[PDB]
Amino acid sequence: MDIKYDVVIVGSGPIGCTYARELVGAGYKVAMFDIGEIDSGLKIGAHKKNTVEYQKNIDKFVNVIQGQLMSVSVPVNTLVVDTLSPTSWQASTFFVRNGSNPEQDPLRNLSGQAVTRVVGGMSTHWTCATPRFDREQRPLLVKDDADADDAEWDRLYTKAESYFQTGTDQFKESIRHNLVLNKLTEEYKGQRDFQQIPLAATRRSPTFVEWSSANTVFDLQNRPNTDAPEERFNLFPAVACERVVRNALNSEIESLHIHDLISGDRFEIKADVYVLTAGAVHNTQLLVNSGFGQLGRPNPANPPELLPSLGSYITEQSLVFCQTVMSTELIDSVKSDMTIRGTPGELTYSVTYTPGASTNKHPDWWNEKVKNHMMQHQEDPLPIPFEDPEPQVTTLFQPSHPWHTQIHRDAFSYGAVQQSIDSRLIVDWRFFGRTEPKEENKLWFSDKITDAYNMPQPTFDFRFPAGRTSKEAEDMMTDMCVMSAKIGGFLPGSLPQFMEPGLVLHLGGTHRMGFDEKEDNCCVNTDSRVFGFKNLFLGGCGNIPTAYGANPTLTAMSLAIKSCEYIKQNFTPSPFT
Amino acid sequence: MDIKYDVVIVGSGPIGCTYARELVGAGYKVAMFDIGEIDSGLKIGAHKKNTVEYQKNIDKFVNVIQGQLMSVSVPVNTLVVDTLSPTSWQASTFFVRNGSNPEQDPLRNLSGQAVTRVVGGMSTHWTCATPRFDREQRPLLVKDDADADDAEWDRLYTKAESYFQTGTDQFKESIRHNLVLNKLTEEYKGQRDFQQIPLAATRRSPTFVEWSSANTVFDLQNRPNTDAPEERFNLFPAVACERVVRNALNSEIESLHIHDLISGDRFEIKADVYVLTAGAVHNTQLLVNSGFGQLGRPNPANPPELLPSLGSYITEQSLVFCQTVMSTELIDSVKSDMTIRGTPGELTYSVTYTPGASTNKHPDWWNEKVKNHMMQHQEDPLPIPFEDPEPQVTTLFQPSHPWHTQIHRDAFSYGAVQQSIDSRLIVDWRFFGRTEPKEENKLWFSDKITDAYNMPQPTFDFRFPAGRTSKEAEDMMTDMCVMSAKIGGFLPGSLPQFMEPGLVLHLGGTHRMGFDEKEDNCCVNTDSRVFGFKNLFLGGCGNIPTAYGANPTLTAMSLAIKSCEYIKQNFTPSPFT
Amino acid sequence: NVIQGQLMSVSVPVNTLVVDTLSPTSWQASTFFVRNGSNPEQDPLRNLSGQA
Amino acid sequence: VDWRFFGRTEPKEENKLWFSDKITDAYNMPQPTFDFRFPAGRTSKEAEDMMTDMCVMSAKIGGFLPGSLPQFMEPGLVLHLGGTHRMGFDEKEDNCCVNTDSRV
Ligand SMILES: *Cc1cc2c(cc1C)nc1c(=O)[nH]c(=O)nc-1n2C[C@H](O)[C@H](O)[C@H](O)COP(=O)(O)OP(=O)(O)OC[C@H]1O[C@@H](n2cnc3c(N)ncnc32)[C@H](O)[C@@H]1O
Ligand SMILES: *Cc1cc2c(cc1C)nc1c(=O)[nH]c(=O)nc-1n2C[C@H](O)[C@H](O)[C@H](O)COP(=O)(O)OP(=O)(O)OC[C@H]1O[C@@H](n2cnc3c(N)ncnc32)[C@H](O)[C@@H]1O
Repeated sequence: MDIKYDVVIVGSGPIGCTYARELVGAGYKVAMFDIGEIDSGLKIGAHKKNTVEYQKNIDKFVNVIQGQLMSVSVPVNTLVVDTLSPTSWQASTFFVRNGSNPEQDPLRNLSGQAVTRVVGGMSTHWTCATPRFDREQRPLLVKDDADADDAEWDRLYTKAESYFQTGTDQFKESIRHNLVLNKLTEEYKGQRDFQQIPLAATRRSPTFVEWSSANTVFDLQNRPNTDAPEERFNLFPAVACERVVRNALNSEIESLHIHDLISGDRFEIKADVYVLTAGAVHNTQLLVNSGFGQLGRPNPANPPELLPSLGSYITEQSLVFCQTVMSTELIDSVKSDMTIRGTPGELTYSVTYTPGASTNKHPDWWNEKVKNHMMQHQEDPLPIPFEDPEPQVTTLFQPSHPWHTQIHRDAFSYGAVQQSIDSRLIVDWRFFGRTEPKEENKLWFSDKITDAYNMPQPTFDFRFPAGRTSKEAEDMMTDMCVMSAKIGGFLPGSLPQFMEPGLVLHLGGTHRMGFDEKEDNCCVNTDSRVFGFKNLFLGGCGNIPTAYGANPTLTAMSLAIKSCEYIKQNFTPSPFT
Repeated sequence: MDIKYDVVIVGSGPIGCTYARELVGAGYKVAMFDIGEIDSGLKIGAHKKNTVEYQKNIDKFVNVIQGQLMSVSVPVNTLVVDTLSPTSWQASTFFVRNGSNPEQDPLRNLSGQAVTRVVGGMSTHWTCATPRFDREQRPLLVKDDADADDAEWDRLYTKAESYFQTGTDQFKESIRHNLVLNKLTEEYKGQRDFQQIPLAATRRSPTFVEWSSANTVFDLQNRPNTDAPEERFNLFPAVACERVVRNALNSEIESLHIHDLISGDRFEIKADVYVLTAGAVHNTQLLVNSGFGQLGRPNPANPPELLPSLGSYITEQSLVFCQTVMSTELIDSVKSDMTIRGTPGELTYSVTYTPGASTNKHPDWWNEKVKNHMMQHQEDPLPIPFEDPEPQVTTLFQPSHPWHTQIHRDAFSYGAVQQSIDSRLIVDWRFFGRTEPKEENKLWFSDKITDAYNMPQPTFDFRFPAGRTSKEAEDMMTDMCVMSAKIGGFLPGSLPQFMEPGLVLHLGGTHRMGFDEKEDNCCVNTDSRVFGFKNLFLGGCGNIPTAYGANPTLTAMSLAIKSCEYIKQNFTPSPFT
Repeated sequence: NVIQGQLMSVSVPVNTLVVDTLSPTSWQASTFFVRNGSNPEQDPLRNLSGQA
Repeated sequence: VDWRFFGRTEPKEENKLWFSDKITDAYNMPQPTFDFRFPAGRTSKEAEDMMTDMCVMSAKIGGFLPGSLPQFMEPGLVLHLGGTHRMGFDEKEDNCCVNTDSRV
């Protein structure tokens, strides 16, 4: 292991991989460190649901997700257990137990917020939804020129869509998808538009979708190698990056202090450029542990020397959720073009349609699928083929409905009573609200309590702001109740509800971007460079300073691409030696 | 891809890897197929709990286990959901839904039986307990010579323990471990012996234990390689092995038919030797798909041509479980040697002991750990150090207590109310009973219903036998209640209970061993060779024909070692040319 | 049910259960205040919670 | 079959029923408050021995019904509260409130 690199990247999630793809491919000698380890098969950092076993039983994948989410801040537990035996040891107080954080006010938390420490970060389990932000959700890249701003965003998004292999066509011939899409299109004719959720994925077969991940962006293989003989890249897993060392003038980073978790050794690693892509919480922790912002409980009478906005203006989306069970009317519509003769299971049972007839309400391919299912499976009471893919429907955020929507299926933990309902009938509804950035909403770090890696313990001070955020969040729940009813009634056990704050994991604004440090209350400029520092960049959702409803990864990636362009103009790659 | 080898092995679990280690090492050209894929990191087939992240947060590992256990047979669901909206499509019958098996009687099932399809099989997540069977639980290898039989078992188990890196010392300096060990030792003085559970694991540091797996046994890297330039081995993941082809005389296997799940291609693989190590359920399924035993619901009027005992005499252990919260008496005993002056948090707080003093209850190393925890963490009300390892205690099966015992901790999902209890206080209790082999207890395969891989669907017909099995099961429950009370009272929410049948996953006897096919109602001989067939061997817990309570893997491995000795004496490795 | 309808708990400590899935528009407490006949004198770990 | 085993609790001065001077109940009376723990020593040992005895004795009749596994009940759910105004021969010597005629 060398002492000296051109570029060091902290974190191997999709944003770290965006920096790696750009900088490795432009000839820089790059090292990337991740506190977590390789565990996605031979494709390093790839999507864990791309195994044949998970494509066959998607519902088991929820356990993979839960297995790699570690709660950020867990308040001291105050549950009374008063049925212990009189011989068991019993507390006299609610003391600090089981990794809980005594700094945490349980009523001002993001209890759902969690982090993932594996190579490839959260992109080894994510849902892969990559919509663009419209103007109202999107940070400015060009001031006082809307057309140049639009064109810069379109350029960046288009490259990012390339890196993720985003597409809107992978579910085009699913009967359920089209059944839902067409009904909502009709119901909202001239009011709202519906389309497929943009998904980072490529269909390989009618029963296999290769979901994208960090690996799609950059394969994380050491270079040079055979396919890439001129490139230079080393990945170091199980390495905790602990701090960047500031020079006395606060104008440059001099090294990156690391702790090898296998060997136990500590090093100082030196590079021309330091990139932090450790996620929205862990970028902030690393910065704070390096003397940026303020350690300990916020004190507005003792302002921090550096980046006073760091860890303020934090945003997290409101999320509402329910599931539905498809209406009788919709289910009967699936077989509207069929002529049915006889009795199921008998010899003279016949299901037929006339292909191409003008009276047919469905296309030939749909009718063929339905006829074959009904004919080959006469014991089954539903017209939807067993292997029909799930719906993947959205109407994107607009000013008259300012929430993102997903009307679809992902991995779900059904209760035994719910497993009673045929899976083909079930549709998930998830509406995501935007949250106004407010100075009082903070992520801070204890000066006494430490986490499992002996770093200052993250603590939230968060409430959904009064005013627009709150009114919109409740209007959003109503909208889901109204819209979902057009498809079917709620599934018992999955009734309309707000999710635990932060369970969405779309945390933003912890190290937010803007044009001017003071005027825009921010930490990085539009090249993602830390103000004042020549050689320190941050990537990820923590850069996004706006109120957004849509899934933010694609936007973070777009910013990271722009960041790499600055880097490419301002730093010279070492010569191949 | 070659289609010709000396030895082909179906399954990459620890039993498949026992054959690979032996036969690759003896110079055979070996191929191994697994229907599952590589996903344990760069160490192929290794234990998934070996990451730093799981060493720090062990309770999250329960999710990893659940994500790779697929239920074998789920009966048709009859739960009534009668609060759907009137508009939702609603069933008139409890029709076949959601992969359920209409052949399965819900009251004669092993509902908790599940399989894992991943490289390394279940040894990627297992608890690593590897006790030997005493005579009463163990199949005979030598008839009418108890001493020779003991000597042969000792030789085999010794080699098996070396392969797994079994030890009884990895937890010797845990305070919690010794606290429990010494108390049970005292309480049962003269009546029962206690020791550490024998574990397949190597301690690397005070906070890291490297758990063994299939990888420990055999590293599963393609050979030849730098480290083994004269060996020959190829692993082929995502390949469903479907049938072995019998010759007309039923004396030899002629090929293995396989299905590549990625490409969709089918091949006939040729070998001199065919080894089936697909697990107790799937070995049986592959054999039945190949014309052994009987397909469909058992029909005694229509005897199977081959291996009529295949799928009969199946055994599964009864399992009782509770948790306890350590007694005040035991907790106070942890600090019995301490002198405490003043009160915690203050300046004059002192905790001291006298090293080597003859009136001390505890060794110096224990007193020093207690002393330092209490002095450095004066806010904490317990004398047990935060990183103190868990107990790993057993009293092994004996005639006067015919069940295996584990008094320990492994992966567990605590309810929010239980998370209220400090984890240092909690001990898990699991006692495993032996189940008599009975002809009527059967694993059979449907001739109409198929599973997720289009293979005949497994169906159980099982009840715990009346008589000794049942009486001993209830006596075991009582023994757990009596013995756990000596350590502490039950933890609310983990009260003494039988676990769902088969959730233990120690299924045996599906393709059982004996001396004589007819007289011993069995499928393989003591070399694990299928009767009548020169070149077909079965490995795994399915071979074990006895009633056993101890964890069976180490025993199955020992049988596979003996099987390899036969193969090495009867088959010649091809010339490495 | 007859029994439960005429058993009134003697001393119920202040409730500290966290409900954090209220809608943002709903009135939300800042503290665990004295609510619903709870007794702030009561140490929840030194109670007879079942006494009625 | 239901199994209920009831243990005896040593009377200890520190175990108290008292009444708030500020909080009031539904009848506007001083709010009762407990300060109670099962005493260490004999009470606690017997309680746990009692649990074990129920596990051993019940097994002779049948195994446990799932959902009604052996458990201690919430303290006081039993409603056999005693000693709040206790009898004895001598007020000071026997730490008591009424005599053997139940007279205060
Ligand atoms: C979990 C989740 C997330 C998710 C989702 C569904 C689930 C269940 N669905 C999404 C969706 O459909 N659309 C979308 O845009 N995002 C979705 N997500 C969130 C998404 O996965 C994240 O936004 C994205 O992965 C963030 O990428 P980024 O690269 O910034 O961060 P990361 O993936 O968390 O990776 C961070 C890496 O850093 C390592 N780390 C952390 N601390 C350190 C230190 N100190 N030293 C070295 N490395 C560190 C972590 O191990 C991690 O690998
Ligand atoms: C899950 C589990 C298991 C377990 C345990 C705790 C848990 C939660 N604790 C144990 C303990 O402490 N002590 C012990 O002895 N065992 C414990 N176990 C059970 C143990 O893991 C199993 O007994 C053991 O792994 C069995 O090994 P074996 O090699 O015989 O079988 P396997 O691990 O199931 O691997 C089978 C492989 O075969 C592949 N397969 C299945 N079907 C096919 C087909 N048709 N074609 C090709 N390959 C096939 C599977 O994918 C699997 O990988």
